[PDB]
This record gives sequence, C-alpha cells and structure tokens, in this order.
Amino acid sequence: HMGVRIENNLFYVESKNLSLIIENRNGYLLLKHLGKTIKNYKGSNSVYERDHAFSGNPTATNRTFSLDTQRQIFGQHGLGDFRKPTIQVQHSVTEVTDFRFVEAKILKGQNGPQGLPSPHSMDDTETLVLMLEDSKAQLSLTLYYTTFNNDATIASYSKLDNNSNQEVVIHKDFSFMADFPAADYEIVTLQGAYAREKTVRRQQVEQGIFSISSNRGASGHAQTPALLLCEQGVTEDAGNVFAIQLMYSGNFEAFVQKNQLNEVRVAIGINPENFSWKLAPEEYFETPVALVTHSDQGLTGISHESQNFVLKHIMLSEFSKKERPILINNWEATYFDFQREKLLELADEAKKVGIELFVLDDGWFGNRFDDNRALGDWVVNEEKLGGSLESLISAIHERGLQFGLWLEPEMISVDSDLYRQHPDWAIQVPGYEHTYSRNQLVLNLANPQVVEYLKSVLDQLLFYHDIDYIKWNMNRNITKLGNGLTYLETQMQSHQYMLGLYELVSYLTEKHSHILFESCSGGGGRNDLGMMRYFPQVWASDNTDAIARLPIQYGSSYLYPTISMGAHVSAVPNHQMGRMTPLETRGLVAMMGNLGYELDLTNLSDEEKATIANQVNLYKELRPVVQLGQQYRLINPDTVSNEAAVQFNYGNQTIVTYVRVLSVVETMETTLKLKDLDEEGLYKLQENGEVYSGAELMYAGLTVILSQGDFLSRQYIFRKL
Amino acid sequence: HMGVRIENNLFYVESKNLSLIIENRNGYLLLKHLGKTIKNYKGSNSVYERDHAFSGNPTATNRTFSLDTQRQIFGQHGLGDFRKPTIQVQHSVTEVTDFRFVEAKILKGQNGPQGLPSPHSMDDTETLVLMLEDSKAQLSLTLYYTTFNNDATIASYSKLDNNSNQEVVIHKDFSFMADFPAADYEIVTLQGAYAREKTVRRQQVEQGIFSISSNRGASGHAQTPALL
Amino acid sequence: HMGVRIENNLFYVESKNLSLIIENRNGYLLLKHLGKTIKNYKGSNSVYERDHAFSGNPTATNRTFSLDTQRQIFGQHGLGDFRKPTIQVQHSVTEVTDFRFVEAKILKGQNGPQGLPSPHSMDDTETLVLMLEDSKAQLSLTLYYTTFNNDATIASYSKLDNNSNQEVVIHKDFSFMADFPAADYEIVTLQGAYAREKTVRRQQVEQGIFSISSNRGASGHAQTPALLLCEQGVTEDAGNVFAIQLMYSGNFEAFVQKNQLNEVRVAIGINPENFSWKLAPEEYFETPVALVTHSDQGLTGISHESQNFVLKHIMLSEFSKKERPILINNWEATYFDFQREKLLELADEAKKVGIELFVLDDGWFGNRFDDNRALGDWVVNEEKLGGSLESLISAIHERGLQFGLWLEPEMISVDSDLYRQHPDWAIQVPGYEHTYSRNQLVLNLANPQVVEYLKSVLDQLLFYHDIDYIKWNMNRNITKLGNGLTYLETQMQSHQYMLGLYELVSYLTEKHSHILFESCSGGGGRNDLGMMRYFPQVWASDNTDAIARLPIQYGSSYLYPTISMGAHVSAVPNHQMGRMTPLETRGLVAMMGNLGYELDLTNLSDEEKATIANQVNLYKELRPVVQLGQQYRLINPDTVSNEAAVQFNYGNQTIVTYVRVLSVVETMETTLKLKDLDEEGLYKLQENGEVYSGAELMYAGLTVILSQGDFLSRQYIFRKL
Ligand SMILES: OC[C@H]1O[C@H](O[C@@H]2[C@@H](O)[C@@H](O)O[C@H](CO)[C@@H]2O)[C@H](O)[C@@H](O)[C@H]1O
Ligand SMILES: OC[C@H]1O[C@H](O[C@@H]2[C@@H](O)[C@@H](O)O[C@H](CO)[C@@H]2O)[C@H](O)[C@@H](O)[C@H]1O
Ligand SMILES: OC[C@H]1O[C@H](O[C@@H]2[C@@H](O)[C@@H](O)O[C@H](CO)[C@@H]2O)[C@H](O)[C@@H](O)[C@H]1O
Ligand SMILES: OC[C@H]1O[C@H](O[C@@H]2[C@@H](O)[C@H](O)O[C@H](CO)[C@@H]2O)[C@H](O)[C@@H](O)[C@H]1O
Ligand SMILES: OC[C@H]1O[C@H](O[C@@H]2[C@@H](O)[C@H](O)O[C@H](CO)[C@@H]2O)[C@H](O)[C@@H](O)[C@H]1O
Repeated sequence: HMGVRIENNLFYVESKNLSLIIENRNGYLLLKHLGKTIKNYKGSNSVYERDHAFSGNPTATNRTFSLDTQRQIFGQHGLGDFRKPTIQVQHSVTEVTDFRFVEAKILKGQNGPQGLPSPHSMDDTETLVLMLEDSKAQLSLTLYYTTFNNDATIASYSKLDNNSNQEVVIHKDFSFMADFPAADYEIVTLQGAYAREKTVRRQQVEQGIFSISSNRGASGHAQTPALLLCEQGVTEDAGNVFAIQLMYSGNFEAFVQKNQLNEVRVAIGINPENFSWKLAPEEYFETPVALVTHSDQGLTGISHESQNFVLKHIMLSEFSKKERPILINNWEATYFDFQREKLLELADEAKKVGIELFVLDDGWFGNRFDDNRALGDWVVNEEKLGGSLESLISAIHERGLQFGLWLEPEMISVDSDLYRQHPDWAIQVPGYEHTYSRNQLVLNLANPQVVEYLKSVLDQLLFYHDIDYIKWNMNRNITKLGNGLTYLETQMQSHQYMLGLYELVSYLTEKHSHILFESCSGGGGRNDLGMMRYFPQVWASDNTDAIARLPIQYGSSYLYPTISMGAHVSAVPNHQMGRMTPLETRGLVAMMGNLGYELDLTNLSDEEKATIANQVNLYKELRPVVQLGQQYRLINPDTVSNEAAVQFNYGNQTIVTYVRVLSVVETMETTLKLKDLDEEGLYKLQENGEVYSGAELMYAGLTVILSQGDFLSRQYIFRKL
Repeated sequence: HMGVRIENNLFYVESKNLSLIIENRNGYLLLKHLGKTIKNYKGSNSVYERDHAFSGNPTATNRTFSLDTQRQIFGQHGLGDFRKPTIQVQHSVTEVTDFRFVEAKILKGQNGPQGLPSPHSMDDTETLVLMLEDSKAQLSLTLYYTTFNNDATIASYSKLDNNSNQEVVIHKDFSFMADFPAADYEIVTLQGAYAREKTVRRQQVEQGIFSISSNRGASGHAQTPALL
Repeated sequence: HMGVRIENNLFYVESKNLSLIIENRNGYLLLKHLGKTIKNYKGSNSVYERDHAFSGNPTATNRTFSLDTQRQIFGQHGLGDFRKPTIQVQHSVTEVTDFRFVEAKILKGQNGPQGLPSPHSMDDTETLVLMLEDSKAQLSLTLYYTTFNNDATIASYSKLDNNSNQEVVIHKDFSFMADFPAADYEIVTLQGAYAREKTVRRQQVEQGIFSISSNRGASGHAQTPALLLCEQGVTEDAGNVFAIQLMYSGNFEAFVQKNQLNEVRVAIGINPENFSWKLAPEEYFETPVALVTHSDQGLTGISHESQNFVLKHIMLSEFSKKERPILINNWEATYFDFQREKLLELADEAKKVGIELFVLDDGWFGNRFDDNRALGDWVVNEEKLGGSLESLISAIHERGLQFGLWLEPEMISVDSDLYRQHPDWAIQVPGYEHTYSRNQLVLNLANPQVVEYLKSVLDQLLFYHDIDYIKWNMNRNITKLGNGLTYLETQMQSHQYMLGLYELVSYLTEKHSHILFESCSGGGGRNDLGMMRYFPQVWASDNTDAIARLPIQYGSSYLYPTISMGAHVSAVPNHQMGRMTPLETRGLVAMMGNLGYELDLTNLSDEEKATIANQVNLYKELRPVVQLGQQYRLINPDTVSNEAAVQFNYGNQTIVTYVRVLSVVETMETTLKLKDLDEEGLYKLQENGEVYSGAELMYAGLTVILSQGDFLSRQYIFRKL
C-alpha cells in the first residue's frame, strides 16, 4: 500500500518503492529513513545519542540530544545545529526561529504552491501536512510531502505564514533537505556551458560544502537544478541513487555538505543570493516544488525513474505521449536576411522532403534586421513578410506544413518603440547605466503592468493567427536589480519575475492548448522542470554540431525524456565548431533526439535533398521508438571516451545508434552489448536479415565495424519476431 | 627590488619571489599576474577578449569586454560578472555598486585595519593603496596590498567608506580574491573535527563551488581559515 | 538443457548459466563465446577479419585470416600468433607444432587426468572431447571440456600423445586459455605472504603481460592458483566475473596478456619454469584440471559460485557437509617442550570447556626436541609420551576427546636416522652443498622408493593407532633440483614430485576415509584446490592474531568455503604480531572460520576458562550457520578500511560479526546493512529482543555502536520467525 500513514510518533510517506519515514520527537522532526519501502519500522539505523563536543542542546541537563547531530528534514540556524540552514526568517531583532511540530494532516489528490509549476495527474496521491509553529515569533511553517503511486518519487514544498503583528523577512527557504548517514558517497550533477549544456559531472563527496547555483535570474546553461547522491561505486546498471530536483526556472542552489562527523546534508531550493521575501501580517510564502526520486538500478535506473515521472506528472498531458512534428527552422539558414520569396521556397523544399512544420525564427517583427533593436515591438513586419502574417501562414498551410513562430517576450531593446514609450519597464537601477547583453535589456516581469501588456499583445497574436507552434526565447541573464520602491522589494523582484513569467506562460499555454510551445534560452540556458511544466520540448543547445551534440544529448536526456530534446540537422562546416561531419552522422545524432532541420534546403544539391528525404522517411518510422520508447545508454560520450551509443526499445522495435569520434587504426573493433531484451526473444536485424536471440545480443553483443575516418556512425534496427 | 611600483596602467606589488601585477583598464582592475617575480610585464597571458554568450557588457556596442570573463581582484554582482562576489553593499533600493578605480597611493612601513590582528615588524614593507569610488552611491572602497621583503607573502585588506547622506549596509566583504587562469588545480585544506583537528584534505578542483566555512562565531575545530 | 552439443561447425559446452561455444574453422578452433547461456548462436560478436600489419597467415593469398588476431582456446607459437603460447612441444629440430582439429566426441559421467586431483560427483556431467593432430610431428593433443548441471563452472584439461617413432619434449602445457574481446577489464588475485596469506589484490588490465606464478615446488604463500577477469567497475553485488583456477599444488602460472590490438588472453597451468616433460613413443601427458567459473552478480556472486563448486565437486563428500570438531592444538601452547603429564592436563582443561578434539603437534617422534633434527624418523618417542602412543590415545579417548596427530612426511633432516640410511633420498644436486630451510631438506617424492616408504610407514601408523585426525605439514620450498639421471629427468622431477604426493595422499585419505586430514604448509603455503581434493580443511595461517587474521580470512574464504578455513583462538600478547587483543575479539574472529584453540589452557585464569567455555557453547550453536551456511561480506578488511564485517545465512538463522581495528573519536557510527533476507521476513535480534523486517535490516541497516578502544568486536544474532 502507498500513500501517507501516521502511526504513533512516526509518519510514513509511501510512494512506489520509496518511503520517507519521519519521527516526531517532542516537537523536533527526525529523518529516520529515506529509501526503499519499510513497513513496521523499528529504528535499526537510529542515531546513537551521545555527547558530541561543541554540539549544544535545547536543555541544560541533557548533553546527548543535539540538533547538531540529529538527522532532520529541515535546517535552522541558532539552536545548536551548525549545518547549512534551509529556513531562516528575520523577525524583530533576530533571525532565530524555533519551529516545533504541532499537528499533522493528510490530503488526497491535487495540491501544490499557488503561482508555481507543480505536478499534475495527482488523483492517486496523498500529501502529508506537517504543521510547525514558532509560538514566540507567531510564525507557522507547514511542510508538504506528496506520494505517487506509479513512480519512486516524493514531492515537497513548504508554506510560511506570518501570524504576527509585524513585518517579517524570509532570508532562506529551500524546497527539500535530507540528512543522510555517514557513508561513502559520490554526486552526479549536470553543469557545462553555453554550447556545452548539461555536461555530466561526477565526483566524490568530500568534507566541506559543494554547491551548484544560479544567480542569473534563470537556471542557466552551466548548472541544472538537480543533484544525484549516489552509493559509492554506482554504475549505469547497479547501485542506489537519490535524485533531488527543483521545478523552478530562476535562481536556485543545490548543495551537499559533509560535516565534522562525516554526516551528509543535501538540499535544493531558491538561491539565498538575490532573495529576500517580506511578509506583512497574515501574508504567506510558498516555495517551489522539489522532487526526491530513487533507484537501486544505477544511473540508468534513475534516468528511467526521472523520465517517467516527468512524462506522467510534469510534461503537459496533451503532448507527453504525442509524436512531435519534424520541423524546418530558418535561423541558421538565413539569419535575419530573409523575405517572403525565400521563405516559401524553403517551405517548398521542406515539403518535398516530407518535413511537417515550418518555423519562422527571429527577424519577422518591428525593424528587427539585426540583433541590436526591436525587441519588445511584436508588430508584424509586413514589408519583410511581403504582406500580412495571416497571408504568410495561409501560404505555409496551403503547402501542407504546420506554421511556427519565434518570440522573445521577456526582453526589450533600447532601440524599440516599447523602450521609447516605457523605459522604466526594463530591469535597472536608478542612476546606473544599463548593463547590456546581446545589446538588449530584460523586461521587469515583477511589474504587473509588464505582465498584463505581454498577456494582451500575445493573446492578440495567437487568437488572430493560425499558429501551430511557438518557440519562446530568452537570450540574456539579469543584471542591475533596483526596480523596487525599497531594498526589500528589489530583493523580491527576481522571484516575482519568475512568478510573473509563470502567470504569463501558464495563461497562454492553457488558453492556447493546441499550440506546441518549445522553450529556448540561447539553446539550453533554462532547460529545467519548471519550464517543462508548460513547454513540452526545449531547444537543447545552439550547438548543432553532430559530434559536439553527443555529450549535450547525454546530459539533456539524463533526467528529462528524449521527447523534450530538440535536435536539428544543420549545415557544414558547422557554424559553432567550424567542423565537417557526414550528413549521415548529423542525421543519426539528431535522430537520438526530437528531430528537426535547420539549414538552407534551397542551397543543397539534389543528392543532399534525397538524403534528407530518406532521413525524414526513416525517422517517421523511428519517431515512436525514440520519442515514446525506453532509452538505454550503452557507451557514454565523455571527456575520455572516443565513442557514443544509445539504444531505444519500444514494443517489438529495438534500435541502436553508434558514433565514433576520431578514426582509429590497429585497434580491435568494439563489442557493443544491448540491454533489456528477452533472452529467448528472436531479433531480426534489418540490415543483414539475420535473427539473433536476445541472449546473444545482450551477452555476446555486436562487433562494431567502421571504415577509416572521423565522425562516422551507424544504426542497427531490430524487429522482435 | 621589492616594494610597490606604479608604471603607466600597471601596479606591481613585489614581495620576495612573489608579485601581484594589476592593470587599470578604464577604472576596472584586472589581475594580470600573481606568482613568481616578473619585471617589465608585457601581457603574454592576457585574457583574450571575445564575445562569450550570456556574458554581458558595460557598454552596448562592445560585446567582447565583460566582467564575466576578465580576471579580477575583487568581485561585484550585477554588472555582468556572475561569479561569487566579494563586495556587496546595500544602499537605497539596491545592492548594486560599481566601484571604479580613481587614484593609487603607496605607503611605507606599518599599517593595518584598526581593531583587528595584523602583521608586525613592517619597517621594510610598502603598501599599494587602490582608491575606488562609486560616484552614484557616494561610497569609497580602498584596497590595500602590502609587500614583505623577506617572505613570499602579500597581505591584503580593504576599507569601505560611506560618504553618502544615508545609512548603507555591507552584506559581503571578503579580505582577498584572485581569478586564476583555467588549468588543472588541486586544493589542500585543513578540516577535521574536535579531537581530530586540522585533518589535511586534498581534492581536485571541479566545476561548481567548493567551500569551507564557520558559522560558529569561532573559526572552529572542523575548518581552518586557509585554502591552498 | 545442459551438457555438450555438436551442431555443424559449432560445439556448445553448456553448464548451468555458463556456455563455451567453439567453432571449427578448417581445423582451427575459435572461441566464439564464453559467458551466459546462448542457444542458436549466430556470431554477432565474431572477429572482423582484416589485414592487420605484421599479423601473418597460413596461406599466401589470404591476408585477413591470422592466428595473431583470431580468438582461440589454446595457443601455439610459430604459426603467426605471437601471444604467449600454452602448448609447445619439441620434436626433431623444432618446437613448432600445428595441431588441427580432426574429430569430436562426447563423454558422459566421470573422467579426468590419471594421477591428478579432479572433480568428483560427475554423474550429471558431459565432456566435450576435441581431438587435434599434427600429422607431420605425429602428435595428438586432445582437449576436454566438462559441463556441470548445478554450477556455473566448466572444467578443462588436455592430453598429449606421442605417436611418433622418436622422443619428444613438452616445454609448455597449460590447462586452460581464453581470448576475450578488447574491453576494459580489471583483475582480482590472491597473493600476500607468509603470515599475510591470500591478500586480495585488484588492478586494471594494462598493455603487456601480468602474471602470478610459483617456482617453489608448492603453490606458495604469496600466490594462489586463481585469476578473476572482471568487467570494469565490478562490485561485491554487481558485474561479470570469470574466475580461472587450477587443481594443482606445485609450480603454476596464471597470466593475463593485453596485446597490440587491445585483445586479452588469460591462461592458467603448470609453470613453464622448472618444467619439461619427455614422452617416449606411445607415451602421453595429461595436464591438471583447470576450472572456469562465471557470475554476473559481482564478487560475492563469484565467491558463491566458486565455494559451491568446491563443496559439491572437489571437497570430499565425507566431510563437505560435516560439522568439523572444535579442537585444541598444543603447538603455540608448549612448542617442543611437553610430556605426558602436560598433555593430559591440557586435555583435562580442553574437556572442561567442551572442546571436542585434541591435536598433538610437532615434537612427538624421533628425537624431535627442536626443529633441527628428526624429520623422516616417524618413530614414537615413548619416553616423551610417557608410554606408547596407543596408551596416550586411549587416555585422550577416555577423557571424551577425539585424537589428532601432526606429520610432515615430505621432509627429512640431515640429523635423522632416515638421512643416515638414505642421504640420496633428499632433493639435491651432485657436487653441491644442500640449501637449508628451517634446517631441513625435502624428500624426493619423484623417487618411487620414497613414495613406497611413506605409504608403508604411514599406513602402519594409521592402522595400529586409533587416530581421528591428521595435520599434514610442509615447512619449506624446493631447492637444488638435480636428482635426475639426465637433465630432462631433473626437469620432470618437480611435477613427478607432485604426482608422487597425490599418489600418497589419495591412497591414505581413501584407505583411512574416517580420518579428517587438515593440510598445512607453515599455515597457508599450499592452500589450493589440488590439496582441497583430499584435505577438507587447511591451517589458513600461522598468524593467529585476531586483527591480522581479518585480511587473511577475507582472502582464504574468497574462493574456498569457510568450512575449510582453520582458525584458532591463541594467547596474548600474540606470538606473531606482539599485540594484545580482547579475548572476545579473538573468539569472534576465529568463529568466522573453522574454530579451534591453540594456547595453554592450563595457564589461564578461572575467568578466561569460563569465557572460552562460553565461546565453545556459542560456536556449537553457530557452527552449522558458519560452516554450512551462505557467506556475505559486508565490510571488507583491506589496506584502507578500519573495519571488517561478515554475515552468514542458514535457514532461519542470520548472524553478523563486526570488528573495528583502531579506536575512533568524533566519528558518526557506521550503518551496516544486511543482505539476502526476505523483505517481508521478521527477524528477531537476540540481544535486544526487537523484531525487524528484512527490508529494515537490508535497506536501513544497523547503527553499529562501540565503546572506546582498539580491536573491539560485536556479533548480531537474528532468528527469522
Ligand atoms: O495551512 C497551514 C496554515 O493555515 C492557516 O492559514 C491559511 C493560509 O496559509 C492560506 O492557506 O490561506 C488560508 C485561507 O483561509 C488560511 O488562512 C494558518 O493561519 C497558518 O497558521 C497555517 O496553519
Ligand atoms: O583612505 C581612503 C578614504 O579616505 C577618506 O576617509 C578617511 C576615513 O576612511 C578614515 O581613515 O578616517 C580618516 C580620518 O581623516 C579619513 O576621513 C575619504 O573620505 C574616503 O572617501 C576614502 O578616500
Ligand atoms: O584419447 C585420445 C588419444 O587416443 C589414443 O590413445 C590412447 C592414449 O591416449 C591412452 O588413453 O591410452 C589409451 C589406451 O588404449 C589409448 O591408446 C590415440 O593413440 C591418440 O592419438 C589420441 O587420439
Ligand atoms: O536570434 C535568434 C536566435 O536566438 C537564440 O540564439 C542566439 C544566438 O544565435 C546568438 O549567437 O547568441 C545569442 C546569445 O548571445 C543567442 O544564443 C536561439 O537559441 C537561436 O535558436 C535563434 O533563435
Ligand atoms: O613445527 C610445528 C609448526 O609447523 C608449522 O609452522 C612453522 C612455524 O612454527 C615456524 O616458526 O616456522 C616454520 C617455517 O619457518 C613453520 O611455518 C605449522 O604451520 C605450525 O602450525 C606448527 O605445526
């Protein structure tokens, strides 16, 4: 049985194959167990209470009880625990609180923080409600833990109520924390950089504090809101992993602290940097949702658990199991230099090769002839489009293609009518020059007038035009915070910006629910689970190099389903890397993702056109396997590997893609073994017609043969008989 | 020769076998070299200035100058550098400052922060005084770097003056910072515990942030104020 | 289905969950697969045949077939393969052979090399017989591979027949070889030293050749005839392991070679060093049996597979499931300084504490008052024993104890009547002084007169005396080889020594099958599967320190069952380490093995006596769990670990022993999780009466609490309800 149970002083939060067991000890909440299901928990792994030097106590006479040494589910500073705190509220002359458990409730079905992205499809869930109070400060903190009956994930968030007669200020308020017992641990995170997104990083947990964080106002290219605490020696196939993740797209921190006793604290939430939150009497603050996910089946186990939870409970139901259109995007194809003739000719070529959707990228609005002006001016450039957008769309529709359109609503150019009319709408500090980034500024979405304006302009665009798809961009990070009437309002504006964004995108995605919205932030600059609540695919990276895409796709699909992961076949030499790669390899690499095209089809040879038509035909066949199937990493593209290989299973279809980076000589061929087949199953390999048992493919494997050369690839396609 | 030298837009802080060479670039202070003595420094290891995506700029038209990518000796938040800041002062409705170099002085002999433990036997020392101002906020930040003639050590501290007509609040103010060029590095620290003090720890520098800290009101058994 | 199958040009050798699939390619035998079961093998992992530079060919015109690049099951030198060979026979002017497959047969039921220890209980086995011939040299090589229906092990050996009209000389003849595909591999071996036996070593496979070997004439303290080739990243719980082992107790080699293409060869057999073997026309040579064992369940998987195979098919049926007596041995207790009074008084004390068997150690024979004389003179010293051995034995029997006796049959002292009568019986070289070791010499057991003499003297000792147990010692290694009438006979004498030993011990153990024979060689100097065919327990180490015993027991039980592993509680300060350890810890450590006692019980306090009586009572209870149960390593004692923990399961009994080496301070308690329990099972912990689900014990685990101090231990005893 799954759900929530209250049994004497234990609370059991029971998801599928994952339990959190909390003990109420005289108002203090102790983490007894987080991990595989245990019923009738007795306490075999309880903390041994002893006098630990310099670890102090809530009472004078009992030296062996200390919040410095108890395992907890939230952290305070000032009561004897010196580990990093996760709740810290200023009230009167102090930022000491002492929240004590008073009452527990259980909810059933949907719930979550208002104004923030949270799980859906929650009918078969229960939520533990732990009501804590600080009687002196007259504050309440309420913790929520939600079970899921179909996934090894628990969701968490909290609400802080000010029940006092004075203003209070939240300084720290994370979404999840767990104290894990001293043991050897490794951590996996996804970091990297622009054009190197979601680089998989693994390291040993060491004494001290390790953290990843964004202070950019977006989660960022260089860190993902995820931290995987792993059993020493974890592999793809074996060992315990706990993934903590955050459904938030602004400033966040994830940290792991190893203290003086070798104990380990992990937490994730809103970054303390650039954050404070004023609460007037009777006001409350709810944190974004955190997730804790578990597998005992290594890193592939955690990928599957995380992907499944995302597909079922985050990504929009309307799209989570819907094959996504193969698109053409004109950006790398033309940049800003296009007009109607060029567009329809590209559309003609796209239709001939069987592409499904035509996306008009940057440059269609205002006087956007380059990237130095016009953001904020969402007026159609009818001169450039050679008539109305309506007439363009009709043209695209009549050629048999869906129509998509680029927006960047959060941004404003100094050189724009919007800025001329409302210069105060930009994020800025009185008496300081702007800081520029791609020669543009960020709109203050903490300003309700800004949100109202964007809802209006965009609702107008979407209702008056037959648009099938939106690409929602965001091309710089936030500087010069000073739009508040007070310092505290400025400290709130980064989170209020996010609330404004979510109000905006939840409104539009809900009001226009037939439209496929793809998120973007110079590629993967905001590829997190907050955005994926509303945008069921993401432009994974501006780097469209087939080879540079290998580690990027590795990371981008590590916790997120492949279906989310936009990938385009682009021109050579590649625009980012300056590299020639075979068209075959560009195709096979993009086909490990959500396939599209981004090159000038009108300038290709007849042969290159035929190749792309063949690629499109192939992917129409593989699309369900890739987008709806189960992903298995076989060879990981990292810093030292010269190879990449990824398998997908879906019913009677099994495919495997193999890529080799550098040509090798006098080196024995790799043996590549498949996973998760029926030993007794019979698998017919398309290329040679041979039938192999699943046992053979899994335990003997394929001798991988290639010619001489860099960046070569091949694909194996099997049908189970 | 050891001591402090000011030469066009370079400042040389020269201790025995250790130099800090700082460049004034239009009010921004750049760390050019920290390490073994170099005279007549030309800039072989200067940062190559290019357009780095999402690294923003103090002017609209120059995309290749960014405090996100320049090596510095103190860190601010809000001007395009997103690395962890080491000075952050709230004033009026903001905690954005933009301290710009205005003037350099050189002291000889003893000096240090009042009320805090500082080096003694300083007769053969010189101190570089880098006076920075935020004209809008009406704040001064003054950086001090002191040479020693008999040791490969440089000492540092700073003073922040409120020259405005309103209260201001310091939120962050570290004593030393250096941006080192991308390379492979390890770190050594002394941590441990009560009855296990100053345990020597060594690890690889990894992407992200590693820290040791005390919030105990004392430096503590489990971490020493040192990082190698 | 298991057994052997011949299907066109494939041969399938099918044990439980392990298959060897060999292809006959025009007389050459190719290793197609060794690993998990595959039926209907097609060849997905076949070698890709290409022209590899400097890899030559059996025909002029086909450059892509080369024995330098094909994966094989035996290795020759001179036909284009430059990997280390495993068969090399001199004939006429050459040591080039070219053995070609001619015919295959299948046997059922028992078979093995004559004169060498081989598996028993073989009714449900089949043996593939691969008959190879070199027509020019007129030699036959016949390879045997045997399946087992109840274990993931295949056994192998070969026979070489000289069918020519001239003498031939074998230079190399290993017992097993496999070419494994290029991949990342680690190897585990057991090495160490005297008083540090079976130290577990793990390392990466590197280009070049790694080997362990003995040239000592015994397998030796410092290397065990075992090599585990492991999947990169193997753990206790997960990953593929292939263990190759040799049932031989003389000179051996195991090697792993990584060649120029990254391919990996492994082999084990008689060491080429100190070996040559002359065959006259019509003579044949059979190699010792090698074993290849597989698990995909990590290192605990391989331990279980290896232990099970040993228990079922090597260790004597009469003893493999028989609880072994708790003994007292007087060696550390008295050394050579004893007589009848002392012996019976020790026997009295042993009986009071419930000990079962009394073993009389060195010094009872000839004029053996120290270790400088009398080896070879197996005459009872009736003066020292205060009457006949018969009268001593009766005395011991009447006190309720079984009687055991020390022998060292393979050795002779210069100062002995045996040496005075037959100086030529010693291993020696004409015209060279002896090399001495513990001031004794080795008997030439290659001399049939020596074997006849020992059979006679010992048969006499055993038939005329009511002995329940023998401790068979061997206290030096072999030097000064030169007893041959020719150089070639000398080159044969080390292997003939072993044949002589096995003839001797198979005879006596068979003719006196009620007697428990424990093997010994200054502790673990010859603790291998050759000896374990006849001697169902072994003195694991002269090091009886509780703490030094930790890594020793780790290694000694790594591939061999716990029941084999002699372990004695001894006096403090310990005689080897100069160390004080708690009597409790000495007890608990020895109780992880086959328990006995080796200290002067007559000199203990009343309290120390009561403690030992308590230990004996406890072990009488734990003995089936330890000796007959399943072993699970929980914390391994290695160079860096400060801890050791080992679990045993047997029906409704689960025990766990924990030892900490150095005292620690301000360090959080270890969390120790149990393995292989029923999640839903209820487990009652004896010490506190608490009942824990198996899920709790396995997934939460025990907080391990100890006082301050070095070398402390504790045991947890559970009963499943
Ligand atoms: O749910 C826990 C809190 O409930 C009460 O306040 C809530 C408030 O948080 C918000 O949900 O608005 C509703 C509307 O009725 C309630 O006022 C308590 O005041 C808090 O102390 C806390 O228990
Ligand atoms: O030294 C740099 C600063 O100097 C001036 O102020 C100092 C003040 O810091 C303190 O040292 O007290 C002395 C006493 O005269 C001076 O007032 C400037 O006001 C600062 O702006 C700054 O330049
Ligand atoms: O079993 C393979 C060999 O069989 C023949 O010789 C055997 C010999 O090895 C030994 O087993 O003694 C028996 C007794 O009859 C046989 O002679 C062949 O001579 C060998 O060539 C080889 O086939
Ligand atoms: O402007 C259209 C373009 O926007 C985003 O990419 C850009 C990139 O082309 C430019 O070189 O740099 C900025 C940041 O400096 C952005 O990363 C989209 O990601 C891209 O797909 C395209 O739509
Ligand atoms: O002599 C009896 C003794 O023989 C073996 O051990 C000895 C050891 O006591 C002595 O110190 O060294 C030699 C080698 O130099 C042997 O290792 C047995 O192993 C021991 O149990 C005892 O029976």
